[PDB]
Amino acid sequence: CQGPIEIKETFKYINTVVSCLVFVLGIIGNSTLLYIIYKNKCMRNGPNILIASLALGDLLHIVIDIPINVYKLLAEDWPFGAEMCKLVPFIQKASVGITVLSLCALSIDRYRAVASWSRIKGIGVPKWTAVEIVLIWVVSVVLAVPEAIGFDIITMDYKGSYLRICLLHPVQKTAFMQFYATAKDWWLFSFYFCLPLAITAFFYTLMTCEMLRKNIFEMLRIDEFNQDVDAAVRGILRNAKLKPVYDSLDAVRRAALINMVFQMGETGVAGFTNSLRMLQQKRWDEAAVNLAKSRWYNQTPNRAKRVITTFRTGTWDAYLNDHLKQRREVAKTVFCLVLVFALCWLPLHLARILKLTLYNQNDPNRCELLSFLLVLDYIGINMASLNSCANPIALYLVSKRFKNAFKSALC
Ligand SMILES: COc1ccccc1Oc1c(NS(=O)(=O)c2ccc(C(C)(C)C)cc2)nc(-c2ncccn2)nc1OCCO
Repeated sequence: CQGPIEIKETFKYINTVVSCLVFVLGIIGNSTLLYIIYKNKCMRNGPNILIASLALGDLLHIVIDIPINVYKLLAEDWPFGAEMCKLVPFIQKASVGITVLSLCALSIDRYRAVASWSRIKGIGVPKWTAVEIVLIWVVSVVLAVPEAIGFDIITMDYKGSYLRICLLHPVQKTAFMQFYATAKDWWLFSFYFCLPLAITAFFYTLMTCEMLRKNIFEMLRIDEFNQDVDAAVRGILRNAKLKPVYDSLDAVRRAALINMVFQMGETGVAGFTNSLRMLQQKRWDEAAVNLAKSRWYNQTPNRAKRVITTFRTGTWDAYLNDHLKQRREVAKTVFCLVLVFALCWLPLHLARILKLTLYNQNDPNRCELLSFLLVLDYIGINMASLNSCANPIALYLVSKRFKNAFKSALC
């Protein structure tokens, strides 16, 4: 049909608006972030230098994506020359590669060592951050060479005036590129989206599950033996009155229950049948006022208030220390950065795998199908561009340390 033409022409209004917003917000946000990391000495040494690298991949994504490619939506003929069309997707593919790979090395270095007092997990090597930044950019350049080598320009003579263009050549010289030509939509999706997100989520989960276990060791060392904490869990499951309420509680409340078990034993905790039933029914304020009425509070008021506060609040506010602040800070920064990425490259990566799997020219239901696919793909482009500019903002909102470091540059 001739319907989706109006969609493309109308969307030209959206892309020019987004790209210009993305450009201004992108250059300012990453520059601020970049100046912040190098002004601070602890972050210059700390693994947050990887975030300074990510700010470079984002900032470089901005200055290749917005200037060159937005120029090609306005100008119908490709006007930069032959070398440039090998260079631009090279630059853009390597740039995205930097952003994903900076995320991965960040979470791996965070799991290797949570903070300065931590012990590196395996194969400690001095000044790893410098070594890791070098490896990230090289691999990002490598993954983008297939774009650069195969990108030549083709001349077409259109229905109106003639116009030359540039895309990835279908006719290719090496069997290397002939393979890459067809399987690029997967390569772009199976790598840039899957491997970075699979690797980063895996270490983030390993790290957060380790943080929790150490916070339990931390809270028990505060109120008063790693095998003792696991034997308590093993013994809680064996006790019949504690297993059901235990399985219902979340890891935070399970810890306070574990804390209660370390004082009185299983037999002693099993007596709060009124309070245990209230915890199962999620009536937190009730049991908190009800646990205050216990003799347990009178024997040790200070410690009980914290355990009661932990049951009431569900967060370690009563157990806040140096570690628990740091563990929460790192985990929130890593989590927020991956979530920003995933939500911005899913719409685009999902556009591609949906177009390759089920698309055929024979049917006439295309113009309802095609209209749906081109629209969602154009948004995915604006999503991916938004990621390049929404990373520096994301750190301010969910990182107390970054929100203050920006405020230090403010004043
Ligand atoms: C990270 O790599 C990608 C993985 C999956 C999808 C896209 C990817 O990178 C891309 C991507 N890769 S691509 O399809 O192979 C490509 C590269 C280069 C060109 C030019 C303009 C001819 C030089 C066309 C198409 N193309 C575009 C995109 N932009 C404008 C319009 C048409 N296409 N946006 C992406 O995302 C970033 C958004 O600013």
